[PDB]
Amino acid sequence: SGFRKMAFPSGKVEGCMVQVTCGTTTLNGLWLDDVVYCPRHVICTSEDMFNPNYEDLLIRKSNHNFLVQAGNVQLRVIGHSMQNCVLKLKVDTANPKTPKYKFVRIQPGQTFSVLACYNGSPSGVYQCAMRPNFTIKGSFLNGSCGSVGFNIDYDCVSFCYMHHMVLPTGVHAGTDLEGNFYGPFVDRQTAQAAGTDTTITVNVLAWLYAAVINGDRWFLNRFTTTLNDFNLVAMKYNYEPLTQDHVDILGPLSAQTGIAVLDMCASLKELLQNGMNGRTILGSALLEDEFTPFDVVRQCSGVT
Amino acid sequence: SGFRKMAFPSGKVEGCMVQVTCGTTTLNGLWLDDVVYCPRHVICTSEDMFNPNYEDLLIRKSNHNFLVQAGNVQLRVIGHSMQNCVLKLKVDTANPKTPKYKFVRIQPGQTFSVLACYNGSPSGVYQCAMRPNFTIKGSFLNGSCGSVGFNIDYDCVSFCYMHHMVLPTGVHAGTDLEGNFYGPFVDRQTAQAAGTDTTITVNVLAWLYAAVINGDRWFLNRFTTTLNDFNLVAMKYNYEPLTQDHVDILGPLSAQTGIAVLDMCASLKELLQNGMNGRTILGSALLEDEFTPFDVVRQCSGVT
Repeated sequence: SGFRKMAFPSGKVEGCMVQVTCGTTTLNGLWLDDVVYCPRHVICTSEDMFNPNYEDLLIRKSNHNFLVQAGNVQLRVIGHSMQNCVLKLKVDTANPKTPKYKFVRIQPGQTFSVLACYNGSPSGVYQCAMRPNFTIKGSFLNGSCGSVGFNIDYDCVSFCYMHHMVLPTGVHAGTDLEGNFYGPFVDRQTAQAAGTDTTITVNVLAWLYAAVINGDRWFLNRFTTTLNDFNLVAMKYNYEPLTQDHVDILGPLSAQTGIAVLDMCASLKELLQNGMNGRTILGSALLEDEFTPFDVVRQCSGVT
Repeated sequence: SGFRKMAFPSGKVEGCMVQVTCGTTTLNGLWLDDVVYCPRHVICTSEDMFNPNYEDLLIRKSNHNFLVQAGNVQLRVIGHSMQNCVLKLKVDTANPKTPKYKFVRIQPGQTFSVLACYNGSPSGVYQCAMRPNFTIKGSFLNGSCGSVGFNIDYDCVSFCYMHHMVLPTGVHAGTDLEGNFYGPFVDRQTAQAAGTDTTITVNVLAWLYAAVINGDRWFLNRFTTTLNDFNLVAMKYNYEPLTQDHVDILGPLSAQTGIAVLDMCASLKELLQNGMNGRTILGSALLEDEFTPFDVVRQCSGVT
């Protein structure tokens, strides 16, 4: 019973967070095997961030200029490289706590847990979605850079996100663990705009199915709709177009509730055109889009 | 920047979750030092749960009837006792992962993180408040009993909650780690009602201060109010009365924003009487009350 925005257990990732310090700048790094991953702008000052030539800045650095600290164990650096927007510091000590892990580049609309950190130490954990416009709505302060987002599948930690920048807009931008930014963003303090965000339609439908599973049915209607007629309504409300793949992905939920996807879409149509009329769905007065169909299945079936 | 409902890092608690199995029933237990804590109704069948005589049921059990499994390490039971509504199973192996920990009984309105589990394995983590009526709005399935709620202060895990029951109402009830229920609830499948819930007024004000810190100011007004006149409005809207202790607790936030508490209370008065008029505050269309003044300070200052 009940439905909550739920993060993955963060233990496996806590054992991997280290404090990285080049010069005056200190941010978080991710220590896996004998390599430490961190934002490359750790080698920058606030003055350099206006327009840094990263190659020229890194060439002034040597292994001994990088101070990695895992709690109390000071790691020794024996190699350094720049992969895209991340630094790869080779160290002498392999992390004894290295989990089974993968690096993955998620797609917009997918979710992941963020372990927010400061000075290599964990502060908290929260779930978030990669927005269609490749931003995330997180909670990051100065020095939280290097905090990572991840999913856990049984035994394996799939790292998918590393935090780099807070935009003037207040939204957050970052890279995969290969250092390739999500979205058009760059790691410098220049004027950067995110672009039009849209609502993740497939996730809203998943969350409506979640609401039915938990007893909230007041939005279920007799009407139905066509995938092409719904998308005419969605586009009006800046909802991402619903594809047939999305419909197929909702199949498991449609079967568990005996509600056809297109019947659920018709209910959403009504909600978009007329609103909630003061009611709530799963304790929310807005349509929630940070739950994937898999997030709903996971939480509604007790995946371990 | 940004404000999220944030759970504590759950690593320290993951290392403590074990699978407890008496007879057919299996639920989660908490393994600290050489003792395992779990709901006493693990010794019950669904038939016994109607009206169990727990003393008589436990007296039919011996140490060898309790199957504790920590991942793959099967612990040997060498003692068993009933403290209030929890069982204390003495085992031969001390948990090598036992953190510095305390048991605490929280007060209504305080928050804590829940590590939801199934079969002794962690599923996810989420933050929640002890409602004024001593329920919690969580996410629990069959077998999630024994999942625990906790806070972390620097090095110490303060365990404050263990999940026992899902009420017919859909809300969740549980005990402290001494086995004393929060609220009037009992561990049997009888008719139980939670009683009138109210909104945690001090938390809403904290969250309004959070909104100011993050750029949302559209609700700040010129008016002020009296503590006694505000509570006349609060009582009408089933908001808990605001005491002077609450005002003092908000002092740190009032200082960081230059907004007097009673000026913030006047803004809330307006929000309660006129609503949000379609606007949002920190991405929510309802007034949020699961953030304590300390939760806001923690997340707005990057506590590690």
